[PDB]
Amino acid sequence: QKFIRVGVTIREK
Repeated sequence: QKFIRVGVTIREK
């Protein structure tokens, strides 16, 4: 937002 999920997730945000 990139959601992507890696349960957990990671974003540059």
